[PDB]
Amino acid sequence: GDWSFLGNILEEVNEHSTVIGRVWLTVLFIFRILILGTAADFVWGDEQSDFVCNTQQPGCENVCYDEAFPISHIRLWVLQIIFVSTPSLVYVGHAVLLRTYVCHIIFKTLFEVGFIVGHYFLYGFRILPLYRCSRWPCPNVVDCFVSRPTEKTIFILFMLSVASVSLFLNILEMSHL
Amino acid sequence: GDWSFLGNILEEVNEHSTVIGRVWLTVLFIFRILILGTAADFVWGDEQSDFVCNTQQPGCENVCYDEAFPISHIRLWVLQIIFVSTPSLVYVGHAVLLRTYVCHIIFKTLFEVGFIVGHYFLYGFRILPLYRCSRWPCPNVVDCFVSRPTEKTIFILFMLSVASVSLFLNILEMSHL
Amino acid sequence: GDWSFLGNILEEVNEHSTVIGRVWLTVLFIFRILILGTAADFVWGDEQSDFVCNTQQPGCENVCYDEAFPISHIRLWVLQIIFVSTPSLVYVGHAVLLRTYVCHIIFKTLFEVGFIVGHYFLYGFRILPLYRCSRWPCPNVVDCFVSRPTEKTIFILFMLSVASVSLFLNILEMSHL
Amino acid sequence: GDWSFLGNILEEVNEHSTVIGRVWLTVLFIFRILILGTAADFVWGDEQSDFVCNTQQPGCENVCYDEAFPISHIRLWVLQIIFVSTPSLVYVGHAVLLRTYVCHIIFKTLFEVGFIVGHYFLYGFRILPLYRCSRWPCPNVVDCFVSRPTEKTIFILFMLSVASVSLFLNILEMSHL
Amino acid sequence: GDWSFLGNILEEVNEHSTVIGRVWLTVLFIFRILILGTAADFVWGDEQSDFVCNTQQPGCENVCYDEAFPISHIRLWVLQIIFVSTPSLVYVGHAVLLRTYVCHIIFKTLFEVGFIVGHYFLYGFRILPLYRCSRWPCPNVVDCFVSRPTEKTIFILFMLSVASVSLFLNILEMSHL
Amino acid sequence: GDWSFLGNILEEVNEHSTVIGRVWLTVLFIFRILILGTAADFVWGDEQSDFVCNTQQPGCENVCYDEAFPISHIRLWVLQIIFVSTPSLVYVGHAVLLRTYVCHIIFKTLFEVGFIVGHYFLYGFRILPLYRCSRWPCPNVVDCFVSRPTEKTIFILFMLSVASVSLFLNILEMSHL
Amino acid sequence: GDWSFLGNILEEVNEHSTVIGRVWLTVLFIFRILILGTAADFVWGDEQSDFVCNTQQPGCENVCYDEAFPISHIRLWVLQIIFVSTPSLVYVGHAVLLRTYVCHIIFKTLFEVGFIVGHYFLYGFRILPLYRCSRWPCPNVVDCFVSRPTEKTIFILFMLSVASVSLFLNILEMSHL
Amino acid sequence: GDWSFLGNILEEVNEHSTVIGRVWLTVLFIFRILILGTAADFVWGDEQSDFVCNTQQPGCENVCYDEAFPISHIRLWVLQIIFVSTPSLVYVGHAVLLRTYVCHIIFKTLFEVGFIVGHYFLYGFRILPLYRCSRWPCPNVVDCFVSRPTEKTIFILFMLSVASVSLFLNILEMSHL
Amino acid sequence: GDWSFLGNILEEVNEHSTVIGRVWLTVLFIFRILILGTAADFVWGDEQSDFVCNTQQPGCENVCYDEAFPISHIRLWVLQIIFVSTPSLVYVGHAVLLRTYVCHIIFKTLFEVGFIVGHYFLYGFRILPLYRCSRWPCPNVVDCFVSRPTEKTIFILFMLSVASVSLFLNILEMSHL
Amino acid sequence: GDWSFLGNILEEVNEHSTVIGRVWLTVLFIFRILILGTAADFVWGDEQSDFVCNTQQPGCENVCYDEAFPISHIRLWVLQIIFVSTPSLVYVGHAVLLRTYVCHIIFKTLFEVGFIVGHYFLYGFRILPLYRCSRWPCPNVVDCFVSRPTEKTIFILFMLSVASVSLFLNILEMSHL
Amino acid sequence: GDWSFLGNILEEVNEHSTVIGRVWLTVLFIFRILILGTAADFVWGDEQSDFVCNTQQPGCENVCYDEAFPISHIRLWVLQIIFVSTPSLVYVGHAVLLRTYVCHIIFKTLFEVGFIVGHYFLYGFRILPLYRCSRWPCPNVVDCFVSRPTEKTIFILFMLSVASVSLFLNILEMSHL
Repeated sequence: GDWSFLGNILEEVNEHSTVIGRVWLTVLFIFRILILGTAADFVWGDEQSDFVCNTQQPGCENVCYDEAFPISHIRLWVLQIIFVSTPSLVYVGHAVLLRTYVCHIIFKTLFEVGFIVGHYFLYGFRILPLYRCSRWPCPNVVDCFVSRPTEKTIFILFMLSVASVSLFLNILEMSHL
Repeated sequence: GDWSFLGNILEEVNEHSTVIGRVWLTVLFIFRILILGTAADFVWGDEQSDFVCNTQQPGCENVCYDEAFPISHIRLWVLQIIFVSTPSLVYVGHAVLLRTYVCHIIFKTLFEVGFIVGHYFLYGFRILPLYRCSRWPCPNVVDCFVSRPTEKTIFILFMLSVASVSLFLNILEMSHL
Repeated sequence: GDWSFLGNILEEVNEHSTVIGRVWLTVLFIFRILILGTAADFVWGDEQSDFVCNTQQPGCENVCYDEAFPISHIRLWVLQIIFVSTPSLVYVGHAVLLRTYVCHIIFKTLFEVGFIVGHYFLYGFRILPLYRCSRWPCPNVVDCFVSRPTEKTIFILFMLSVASVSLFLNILEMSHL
Repeated sequence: GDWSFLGNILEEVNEHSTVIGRVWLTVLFIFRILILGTAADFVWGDEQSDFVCNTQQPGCENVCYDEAFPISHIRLWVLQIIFVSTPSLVYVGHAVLLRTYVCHIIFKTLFEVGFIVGHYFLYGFRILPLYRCSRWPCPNVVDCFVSRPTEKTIFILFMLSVASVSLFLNILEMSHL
Repeated sequence: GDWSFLGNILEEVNEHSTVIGRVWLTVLFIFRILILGTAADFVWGDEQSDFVCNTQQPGCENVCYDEAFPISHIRLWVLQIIFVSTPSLVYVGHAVLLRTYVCHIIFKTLFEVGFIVGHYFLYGFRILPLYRCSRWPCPNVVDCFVSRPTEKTIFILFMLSVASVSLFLNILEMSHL
Repeated sequence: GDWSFLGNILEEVNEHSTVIGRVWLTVLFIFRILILGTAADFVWGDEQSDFVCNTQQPGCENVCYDEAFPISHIRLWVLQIIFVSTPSLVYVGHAVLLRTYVCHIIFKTLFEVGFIVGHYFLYGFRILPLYRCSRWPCPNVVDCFVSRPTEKTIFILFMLSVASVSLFLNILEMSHL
Repeated sequence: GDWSFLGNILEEVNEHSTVIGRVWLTVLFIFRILILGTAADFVWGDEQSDFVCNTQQPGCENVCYDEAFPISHIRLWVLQIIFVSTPSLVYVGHAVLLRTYVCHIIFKTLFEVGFIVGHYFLYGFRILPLYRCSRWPCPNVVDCFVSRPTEKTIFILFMLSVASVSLFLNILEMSHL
Repeated sequence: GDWSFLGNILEEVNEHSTVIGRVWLTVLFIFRILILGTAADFVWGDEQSDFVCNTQQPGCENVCYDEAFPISHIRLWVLQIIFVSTPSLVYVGHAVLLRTYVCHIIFKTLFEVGFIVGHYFLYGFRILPLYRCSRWPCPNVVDCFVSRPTEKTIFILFMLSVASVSLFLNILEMSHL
Repeated sequence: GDWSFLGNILEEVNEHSTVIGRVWLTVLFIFRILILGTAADFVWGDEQSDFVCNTQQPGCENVCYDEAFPISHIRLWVLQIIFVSTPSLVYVGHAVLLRTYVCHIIFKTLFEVGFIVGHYFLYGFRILPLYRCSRWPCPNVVDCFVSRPTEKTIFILFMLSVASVSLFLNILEMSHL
Repeated sequence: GDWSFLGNILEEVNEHSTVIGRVWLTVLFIFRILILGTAADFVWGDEQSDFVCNTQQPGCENVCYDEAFPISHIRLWVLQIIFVSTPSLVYVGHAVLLRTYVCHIIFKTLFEVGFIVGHYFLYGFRILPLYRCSRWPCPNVVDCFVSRPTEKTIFILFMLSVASVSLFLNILEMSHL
Repeated sequence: GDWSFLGNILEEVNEHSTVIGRVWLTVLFIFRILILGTAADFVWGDEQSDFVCNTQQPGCENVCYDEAFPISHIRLWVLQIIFVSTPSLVYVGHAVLLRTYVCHIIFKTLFEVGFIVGHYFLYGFRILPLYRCSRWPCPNVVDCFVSRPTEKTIFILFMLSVASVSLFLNILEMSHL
């Protein structure tokens, strides 16, 4: 994706970040961005094309998809990566002080916590192959099916553990400093 | 997208911009461009492919789509990002004075206001899954359906709040300076 | 698109161009190229896929498309951007004198005028959703339909106004110098 | 396309090439490569998808396509651009003498002549929308249809005139030097 | 893929890595990444589109695919390349000592062993064209078919031998140092 | 149809019927029965098969047919022929007196009047090719089409005039006797 | 139908039947048989062909039909006409005494009562256009639709009133004799 | 068809008809009825099923059929056979005098003349395979096709010559008597 | 069906048959023939048309039907009615003695017993809607479905009870005489 | 078919016909009528339904059928049976003299000769499975296929031999008498 | 079928036939005609409709059917019943002598033998569900499938045994007389 400029700015930040902070930044780039672009994008690229429902109603398919997946997991992770990354960028902008660092890491922690709990609220880290829905065009609660469920929950769990690791790094850095 | 050259020129501008102006430029790149290219493009990429209407008339589908979405939200945001960004480029061109800065920020403010109000006029920040249309080939006001409505209104609201934030930054910078 | 090398050469030209000429070059890159690649390409990318005609004849669709759109608007704009840009490149090649500058700007003006009038001749800046055609495989003047007509005429008008602005810049620079 | 490395090497050649030779190199990059990648690729990208023939035989379509277009025009132009460009690369390799220059330009001239005459032999610079073919699976000389014929012959003619211009440049440079 | 930044960091590591370690890093980039992106991606890009099963049930296809391929081989290799590469990045981060080197190479060895044995557990390096499955929507153990089985097992075997070579390099480096 | 037994009984009645009554009985057999069986049956035999509506909803077609034609015209005429014929059969049963004859002819007159006015109430002797309906599965008042409308209204008018002739015969016989 | 022989035997019975009994026999032949063969047969002849359900499951349609209509109304009326008619045939067989007549008419009465109440039990004289069913292949209680519902309930009501009339005739004959 | 009773009555008439009148009655039964039922019915039985039009509009087919064939030729001949036959039946009814015979034959002559001229008015004894129609749902005068045109015009001509023969017989009988 | 001649011969037999034998003959005609022709024929007339199986294999449907129903129940009943009826015809042929009567009734009894037990062997008086079959073209024991199962088992049971009644009549006549 | 009345009249003729003439009449009824109705009708009943041509043009099928079979063989035989039979009917009409008999048999002979030679002219007693046709909607002489060719030529040959036998009988009767 | 007249003539023959000959005539009517019309006709009525072959070639189906079944078994039995019955009709014609009887029975015997052996030659009393054919449009010996194979071979065997019984009757009558 169009990640060159952000990568440039964050690589500039890597000079001023703490050693643990460098580890966190590398966790971000190596895992969240690389996996999201390289692997996840191809997984979810056929999220709606292969979402075949049972009824031959015309509109039930995309409506029931929308209900099942209000926002796609990739989108939520793009927003999450950006939101969690942004405090670091704000801090370098100030640098280009310690209280600012504490505030920015706390923001990262709180936003990433908000994202893992919101994601759990929408889907509890376990896509199921089946979704029975009852939107208006869909008659009598038709059962619709999902594409690559297992692989999608694998990446969900993976990225959730990555976010938990980022939280561990941030709070341990906090208590440390 | 083909954003390398623009990014280069605006990064050159970042030297001369005010600190708040740097914050605004970063808001632009980090959120509007990155989200528009990375996330929104994949969302709207199946905007017409999955716009299934109910009638089996041949031409009703694309006509009713066109009526529903005269111009796609992504396109409007590409034009908006470019138009709002352009005054900054004009200012650096002059630099490569204070009155010029005031004029350019006022232009940014007014254009971005024009875009949020025009966008609201076309669609009031809430895509609905259903659109009943009555174009000529479409007989007897057939009801047609939209793809990923919820996710699209989420990005609409998101980018609308981002534009409101850009307006806050610009007017606070104005009153400040 | 494969615009890096051209951008490099024209950015080299930006050193020797006049201040108004720099404004023109920026108008070119910021609007014509960026919009053509970023926005227009996705618009016209489903120009033939979604061009559904009414008859169930096998060959009427693509023939009637070809008659309706002899050359796609994007193609004409790629050729126009290249042709209008080329005199500047010729001038830098000479630089790497005033009469040469006058000749090159006149060429730009005349070619861009030729393109706006040719484009108007083919389509008068207003795509209509309907096109009745009478090619040989198409029997009895079947009515065929177009994809995203409104959005396409919006970009047509937009780029036409951009070309008119480029003409204003070039002739005002001429009278100026 | 993957033209960065070639562009680098030829840009290195541009230092040692004659002024007319620089004009030729720019003609190459600005027109043949940029148009082939930016415009032609999207034109021919639906060359077989939209090649609908009349019979409901299973295999007639792709066979008759293959007969009609033994090799695609884009492919022939990729090979032509590479073959005609290669002598210049050979010359810089020697540089990194006058007789070598004469031999290389003669090679360019002869190869480009060979390509325009071969292309004319296969198709005489005028794609027609119809192609009646009589391959084995196709029964009783079915008439098949082509996608975007007019636009394709426009680019054919365009690139043919570009090749004629390259021949003019090369032979005038020859007689000159 | 989005491998530029990782490549930059690992190329920086290549200065501090041992000569055998440089050989290992080159094995990684030249074979695993280049093949995974350049060749494998196009192979598996039609993994579900062309996975045609026999029944005309609506949902059996994607469910049975998911059972057959819980996670795609490409995804597992992206995760494997990243996981095995990460210890090197951790080591350079420390550098930017010998015990650290030993720990990192042991981690690489153990993770890559874990990946080859896990991959064997899921699929024993031999995709078969047929997969009979008995998920709920699939009635009476329908036999479903796979796309490009032979080519996929060829790349599986290839990359498995590459991983075995990486293990040889790592353990020989270990015993050596 | 299974009209042999009824014909036998009515032919037995023809001995006792009045001369005008014989004319009426012959009008019945020659026109109403013969046309209903021989001609009308083949007309209405494709009444629902060829009732193609516009929407691709599954159930709209037969529902909208049912609304349009609650009972088929043939059925109503079978019931009408039987009901109007029955008084004659009752009279022969009594024969096998004058007051009975008067009562039976009055019954015939009143029932046939009831049938022509009821038929007019349902459809006013003019089937139109189009019927817009708004039943529940049919969305947004889809327009559905009818098979052989003109021929059906021709037979409707024909049989209506035949019933009017039967009324003329019955009342003139009444006033006569 | 194959009603000639039965009609012959019952016509032979008409000599020995009571005058009211002749009226009943004529009610039978004129209405139940003639309508069942002439009119009803064409109505129910497309009972399953046009029974379109909503789901695209393969087997839901005919299963749900079977549940909705365990036995077709025509079949039940063929069995009813035969069963109610049979006592008369038994009586003529004895003739070819008064107690026998009483027993046979009582049998007719009781069987016809049994048929009207059984028919009401299966369907309460009112076919509805919709039938939601939940058989095994039908998933999530799909709603299926019926052909010519209104006309079918009209004939149901008609024949039910005819059976009530036959009961009136039989019991009044009983009390009379 | 249900021609037994009519045949019985006309066979009864054959006793009282003149010798030439017997020849006419036999012409009627042997040719018009036998051919209409035995041969023509199977010809026109697929008149609408195989009436395939070119457009993929839903309703154009049956509408354009209706316009092309307002009433089917068989129907017109059933009505014609009945109308022309009826005067004979009226005459036997009177018999069961010479002036009556003259009036009835004149009626036969005039009605049959009316039918041949009306039939010519609708279709001039020459069905063509093609019928371009322009009803409302049919867009842009689509060309529709007819089933068994040649065979249908053969029977049309045949029966027209038979009617001309009946006219010859009737008028020669007239002048004779 | 073509039952007139057989009915004639058996009606001739009815003169010589015993009173109980007349009752049996009437049971035959009134129930087995009339129901088989009038009702059952329409039931089984869509036995294969609506036998939809689940797989999209081409040949599985009719093969699995054939396995499920080796011979249709109607056919078996036509053969049974003929075989059981034939001894009576043989006896009249002899008449046109008592030992012959005993032999013929015993034959009727034994054949009808053979038919009820054979029918039970093939299908145990209970058609189920589902039939899983494993013929060669059918892959992996696909489950296929049957049309009107309930109604078919109702007629099966009905006719089985009728055959049991015929056996009761025959053996009671035997013991009687 | 509706052959009862004709059969009655010809059976009446059988009294007055010569012994050889009775043999001819029986040849007619036993073979031509019985086979035409009983066997041929079911053969040709799917003459157009199963006439599948190769092109996916809409109208080529029925047009090419019409060209291939201008009039169906059954129709020609119905007309032939009627025309050849009619002279006998004319003769009985005269009877109800010897010169009349000679004239009628000569007419039979000449008409039947005309029919066998006309039939040969249209099709030379050998239907082939393939018919390449070049009507207007059919493009480039598509090859179309016929249903049950072998069986149809078997009946053609059969009936041709029957007509030759009728000619033998008629001319031998002539020379005899 | 149209068997009334033949039945009349053969019933007239039954007076003059020998007692064993009456048994043979009854075997004919009761079994061959009744089964052929009543049962077999419905079996073979879907002989080509449900003959689904595997290839998606357009013409392979009906061609391969024709090869598999040159003439349908029903047709062969109609011809056989007529041919074997005809000698009896010839004999009554003579009656209306003993040597004639012997000649006619010998003809019956020889023709029926010819038919059973010809039928065996075409198909050896065992329809198989599969028929691999290699006609021209059918490519690479595709395997096609047959409808109701088992039931068809059951009737084949049945009627073959009936013909063997007719042969037994005829030759035993011969030796007897």
